[PDB]
Amino acid sequence: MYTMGLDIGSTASKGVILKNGEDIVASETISSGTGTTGPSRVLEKLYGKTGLAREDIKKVVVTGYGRMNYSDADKQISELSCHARGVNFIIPETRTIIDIGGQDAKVLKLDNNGRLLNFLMNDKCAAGTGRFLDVMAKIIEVDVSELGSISMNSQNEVSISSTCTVFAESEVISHLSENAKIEDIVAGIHTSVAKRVSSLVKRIGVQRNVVMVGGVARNSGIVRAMAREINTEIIVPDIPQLTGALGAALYAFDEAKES
Amino acid sequence: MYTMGLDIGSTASKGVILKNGEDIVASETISSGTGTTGPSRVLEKLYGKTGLAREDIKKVVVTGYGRMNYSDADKQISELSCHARGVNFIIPETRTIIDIGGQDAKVLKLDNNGRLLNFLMNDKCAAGTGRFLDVMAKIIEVDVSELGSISMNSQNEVSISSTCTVFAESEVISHLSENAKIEDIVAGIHTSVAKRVSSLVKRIGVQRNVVMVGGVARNSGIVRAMAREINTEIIVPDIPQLTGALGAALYAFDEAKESQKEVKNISA
Ligand SMILES: Nc1ncnc2c1ncn2[C@@H]1O[C@H](COP(=O)(O)OP(=O)(O)NP(=O)(O)O)[C@@H](O)[C@H]1O
Ligand SMILES: Nc1ncnc2c1ncn2[C@@H]1O[C@H](COP(=O)(O)OP(=O)(O)NP(=O)(O)O)[C@@H](O)[C@H]1O
Ligand code: SF4
Ligand SMILES: [Mg+2]
Ligand SMILES: [Mg+2]
Ligand code: NA
Ligand code: NA
Ligand code: NA
Repeated sequence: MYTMGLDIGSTASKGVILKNGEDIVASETISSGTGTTGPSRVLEKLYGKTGLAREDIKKVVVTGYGRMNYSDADKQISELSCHARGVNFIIPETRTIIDIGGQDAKVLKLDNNGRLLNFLMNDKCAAGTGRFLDVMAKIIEVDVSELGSISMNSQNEVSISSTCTVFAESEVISHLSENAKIEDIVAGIHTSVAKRVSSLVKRIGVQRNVVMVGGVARNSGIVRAMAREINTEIIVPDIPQLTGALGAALYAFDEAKES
Repeated sequence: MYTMGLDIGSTASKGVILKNGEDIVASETISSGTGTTGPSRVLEKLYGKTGLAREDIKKVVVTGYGRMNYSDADKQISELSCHARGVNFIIPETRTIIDIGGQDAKVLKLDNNGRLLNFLMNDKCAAGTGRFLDVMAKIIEVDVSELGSISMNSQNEVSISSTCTVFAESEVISHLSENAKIEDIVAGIHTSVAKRVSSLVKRIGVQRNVVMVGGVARNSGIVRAMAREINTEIIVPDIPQLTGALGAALYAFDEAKESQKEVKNISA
């Protein structure tokens, strides 16, 4: 039996085909979100990768910012619910989930059943989201996928004074003009993001286990900086960007059984 | 006697030479601010215009973000004080001053003596400042100096949902690709700034007369949107970007008069 989960976010589309509600047999991420062909391309690839087709998929659930714009799913479900479900599937005793995506940062507090108890989100400021990193990566002319590894080489982190993405961009341009080492600039960029999200997490009250998800959690430098700022161990799935899609796939499995 | 005021902000350098504390005989704005050659260029132009030299200026006061980086002044004075002094010299009965500059927006409430009663500033965020406008002007490919006139033609302003400069830029890009009328895009951009600064004004409590200063006050579209959002008439000086430098020049005059009053001049 197979179900599918689709998470169409501001920035990327993620898909998972789940086997018997327990085994991920295919996952795919396309860095095109709401308002693009990203969803279609994710599907194409999940199908090519598995050999399956739409007919073989008993239930599909879509989540994320673009979920109501998608008309080919059995249910459209909140990404708060889907990320919580996906994380709880992988990591026991999760009480705090930090989802840093392309346009917002979400912090979920869960009870002992995995149900939402409290929630705080920054969705109004590009700083402390993936958008900040995307902007900086473009200026430094490296892929966001390299920022973690680059920051590892830092021995003399540059401080970024500005908390605003726009003002920070100017600072980074100025550091680049002063021939600051790219690894130190990037380390400072990671610290800026971690300070802004950490403030968010501290307002809700850290409770272990603390789990980071979202595409930004693929950046090892951000995760390290975050664990430093919140002074708590952070657990990151090997598939942090796909937890919403996985959670959708699990709700899809619930639907398929109910049928 | 002549005195000089320099206002070295984040974005532009402004200078005024004032004669006998009453007549502006020269002014100059260069769109390079702190950390640049802006200040030296301002000086060159004031001196060129007037045919004066440093030795002819009795007192110099510097203000603005860059004031402490400047070492050739007699005093370095707060830009809150300098804008208030400059505005009060030009516009009687002023009680609210809105200074929208290149990196922050300041709202000053003054008492009946021109002294600061209350103050709010948005300073950490590019939105609601000249930076926001400079960013948008670049994207829509018009000069910031044309925004005011363009916006006059708007009849159905576009919506900008985002309050963040970065997210708003993406909306403006989308509007341009959707072929929305430029004047309606510009009106929406103005409304974004005005909503953000008007929230500060409303928090402090609007009190007439309300005066707008700073380089952004040269944008008539921002002035109109602000007056709309605060539901109050706004007065703009003829030289809104220069009120800080004027205030500095007036404090410089005060210094000069203080020096004169501490001696006696005896002749027969
Ligand atoms: N390989 C990578 N390494 C590090 N960071 C990455 C990588 N790929 C993407 N990112 C970051 O991940 C972000 C997108 O994460 P993602 O969780 O897919 O956002 P989204 O769900 O589309 N947006 P939202 O609506 O905010 O949830 C981008 O903005 C990048 O900064
Ligand atoms: N001719 C013009 N028409 C409309 N707007 C203008 C014009 N010239 C400059 N501006 C705006 O005015 C700005 C700078 O204003 P100004 O008050 O000189 O800032 P500043 O004092 O250097 N910075 P701050 O440190 O924040 O006070 C730019 O960011 C522009 O948006
Ligand atoms: S601080 Fe900068 S990044 Fe944050 S909302 Fe303001 S303009 Fe956007
Ligand atoms: Mg997401
Ligand atoms: Mg100023
Ligand atoms: Na992943
Ligand atoms: Na200017
Ligand atoms: Na002016």
